[PDB]
Amino acid sequence: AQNPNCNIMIFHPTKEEFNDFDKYIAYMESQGAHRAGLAKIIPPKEWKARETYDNISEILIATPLQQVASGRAGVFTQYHKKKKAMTVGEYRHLANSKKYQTPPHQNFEDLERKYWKNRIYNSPIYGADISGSLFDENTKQWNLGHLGTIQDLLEKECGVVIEGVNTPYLYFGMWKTTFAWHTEDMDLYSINYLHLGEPKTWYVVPPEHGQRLERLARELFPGSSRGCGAFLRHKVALISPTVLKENGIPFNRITQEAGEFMVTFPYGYHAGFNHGFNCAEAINFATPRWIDYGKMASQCSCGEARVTFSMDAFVRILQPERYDLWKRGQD
Ligand SMILES: O=C(O)CNC(=O)C(=O)O
Ligand SMILES: [Mg+2]
Ligand code: NI
Ligand SMILES: [Zn+2]
Repeated sequence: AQNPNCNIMIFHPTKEEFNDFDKYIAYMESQGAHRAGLAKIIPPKEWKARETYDNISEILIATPLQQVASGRAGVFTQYHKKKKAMTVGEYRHLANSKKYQTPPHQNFEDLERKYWKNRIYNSPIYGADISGSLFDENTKQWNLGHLGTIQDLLEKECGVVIEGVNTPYLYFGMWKTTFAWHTEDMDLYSINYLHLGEPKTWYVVPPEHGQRLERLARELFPGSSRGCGAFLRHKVALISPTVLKENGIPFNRITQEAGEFMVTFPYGYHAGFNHGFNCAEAINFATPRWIDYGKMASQCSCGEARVTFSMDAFVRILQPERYDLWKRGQD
């Protein structure tokens, strides 16, 4: 078995290897990358996502989210308070302000220590989940707006034609902005490209051990667990690496820098934080190996998780027994 310790692997494809996305994902899996839940892909030196980032300031963040924390430093939830719209240029200035800017630090490890010590005492503002793309249309390799769609994958594997679309999302981050512990909708893959700015630190649990994280989370968030049998689908709970180590939960961590891709694999729980002003682009995707994970994915039916139009078909076809209850949660 390849990668039996479930380490995060880093890949350096050549320009030739970067042509066929599906093939390269399958190669990474052949080397055991999926066992970690997360992989880094450094693009060939010839490649670029677009020519410059000099003209992005007029993109609108229609609903910036202030991430307010409750709990203790290592075990907390966050809720998202909606703020007034602002442009990317206004958000960048905000991120760089004395109130929100990254503090002085020695290295990534010192910054990680400061994040876990101090996150809860601040409420950073995140521009998340903005439909759109920063890939130049002429970028033909690993262009996250030109991937094969999950609807087409389901149709190719299973023969059923379904409605729905699959488009990318932009994320504009600042120091301390936080992504809570989650797997993807329907335990899909994700791919994330850090277009510009400061790094993003990731934490991940191997898919084969995801239920260990879920059992810890039910212990640590006992009211939330009683409210919903899949509350991590709400994407609000944080647990620090120190707490994970104290409870024996297997995980790994890595820092993504600008110009790098990360892939999350089916049922790989992940969480993380931004180091400073940045912009990432991410999308879900599927492969043949996902289908079995999609069929087994947990679902939130309490009403909190509320998701895209396109998840309807996935539930309906892959999980027909769960469909009625899940749809009630959506309505
Ligand atoms: O970058 C973020 O805030 C969150 N991204 C992801 O969870 C991802 O790409 O799957
Ligand atoms: Mg612009
Ligand atoms: Ni994710
Ligand atoms: Zn729920």
